Amino acid sequence: PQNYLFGCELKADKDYHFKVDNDENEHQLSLRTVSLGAGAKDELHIVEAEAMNYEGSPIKVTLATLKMSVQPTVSLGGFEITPPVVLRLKCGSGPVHISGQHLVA
Amino acid sequence: PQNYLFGCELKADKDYHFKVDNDENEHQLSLRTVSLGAGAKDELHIVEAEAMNYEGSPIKVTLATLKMSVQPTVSLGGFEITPPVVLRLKCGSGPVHISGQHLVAV
Amino acid sequence: RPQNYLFGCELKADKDYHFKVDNDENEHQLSLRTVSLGAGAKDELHIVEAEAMNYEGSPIKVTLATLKMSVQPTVSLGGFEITPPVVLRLKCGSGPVHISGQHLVAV
Amino acid sequence: PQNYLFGCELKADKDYHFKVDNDENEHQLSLRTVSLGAGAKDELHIVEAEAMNYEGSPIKVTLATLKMSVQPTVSLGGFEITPPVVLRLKCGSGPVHISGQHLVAV
Amino acid sequence: RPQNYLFGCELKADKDYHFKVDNDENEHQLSLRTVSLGAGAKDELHIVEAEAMNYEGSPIKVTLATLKMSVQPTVSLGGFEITPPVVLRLKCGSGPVHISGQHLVAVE
Ligand SMILES: [Co+2]
Ligand SMILES: [Co+2]
Ligand SMILES: [Co+2]
Ligand SMILES: [Co+2]
Ligand SMILES: [Co+2]
Repeated sequence: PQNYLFGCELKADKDYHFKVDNDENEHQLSLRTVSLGAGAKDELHIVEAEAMNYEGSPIKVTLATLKMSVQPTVSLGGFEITPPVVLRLKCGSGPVHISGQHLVA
Repeated sequence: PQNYLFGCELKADKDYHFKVDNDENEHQLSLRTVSLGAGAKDELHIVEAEAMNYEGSPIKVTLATLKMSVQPTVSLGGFEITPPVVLRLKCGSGPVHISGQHLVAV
Repeated sequence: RPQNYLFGCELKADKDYHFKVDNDENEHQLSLRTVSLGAGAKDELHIVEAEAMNYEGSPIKVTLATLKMSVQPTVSLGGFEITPPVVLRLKCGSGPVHISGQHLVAV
Repeated sequence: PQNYLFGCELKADKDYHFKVDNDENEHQLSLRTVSLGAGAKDELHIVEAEAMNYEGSPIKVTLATLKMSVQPTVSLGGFEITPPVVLRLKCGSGPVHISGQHLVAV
Repeated sequence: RPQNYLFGCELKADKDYHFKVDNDENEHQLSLRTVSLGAGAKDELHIVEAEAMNYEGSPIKVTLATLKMSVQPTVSLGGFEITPPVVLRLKCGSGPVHISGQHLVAVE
């Protein structure tokens, strides 16, 4: 597939909606790293993703639990998710950075 | 191969059974991360998966050992398991979250 | 796609694990995923080794992971495939140490 | 596809440009690890990559947050990016090292 | 699918590792999996580097991992493939540091 860089920043009041325009193209979001930004203090941060499960209902899943003094970056190794996907902070002020690839076949 | 989002929550008194209707061989659970929940205490948490070995018997294996002050998240990198699978906390009260993909072959 | 079965074992000082497959027409691989310390392990260094054949036709020993409860209780290997036979053991530390992975069989 | 080793060192005010090559081959940069170098201090380091998004515009993303006393190395597992790519330290003085593979389809 | 053999080496301030082959280098890949501090390693910074050919055809040195016993004694590289010849060495620290991985061989 074609491969484009993806990223976003999450905050307590800022989520991210990944949606792709309808067309003759199949899209995947492949998540790589979740990293705490400066401004996360030392509070617990939990990042969640919401998208469709196999049985056709939205589910919310926890991608990572981070804390600056313990584990500031988690590497997901290319966690692919079919859009639409919402990414949000379940707790923590943020910022939390997300990186990955937007794959198009 | 279609790809759907998967996750579950585990607690001391709550496991998770991943099962599929008919063609178990066309389905794979691909585990990504095991994460401690908000509200988990700082005790040792150990997560276990139970599924079939080649010899045809269920076996119990340890997926991850976590502790809030040391390692609150473990990334498994797409550990595929053929259903049925049971996921449970062997140790700790949780909540512990698991995320991954439910992959379906065509 | 190969068939995929679950694999795991527990290691202790003086308790290793021999993974071997019976003869057949198929190709087998052991794909190692995680190494994790178990409850009650001493908070000391644990070193896990794997033994299997090298390219030159001799069994060799390699270190898969170094773990310690208060620092790094789990290491994820990401699917380290090894052709059987494989012997897994603790080179040091009390254990218990758990290993998980997949037994892949291509027909 | 041919496989070549790639690496760079980043510092404050010292970034890296992985440039479109002057050939008609297909190229990918696949990032493997980001690691703090000797002499890096214990401040937060944030490493960023800039490259083209799906819509055609350049974007800046965070690859890793590192701190010597907590997490001196992050493994990305083969994060492929299409050139051109700029790698830089957003925060921290470094040195920070990046390693990976230059993949070429000829 | 390539033949898949086990690979490992030990590094020390004392000792590096040269991975080389006598036949066609392009049929071989070293796929690195883990870098781990050994028993006997102290708590100083350890930095492991690899040296191998870049696209332009000259040798380049890269850092594979930075380890410290009290912080991060093992780094998993997830199958970092390199074409021989390759040299692995400690740039910093006295070790021992162990490396494990796969030696992959293309079948003609
Ligand atoms: Co919203
Ligand atoms: Co049950
Ligand atoms: Co034995
Ligand atoms: Co510049
Ligand atoms: Co030498």
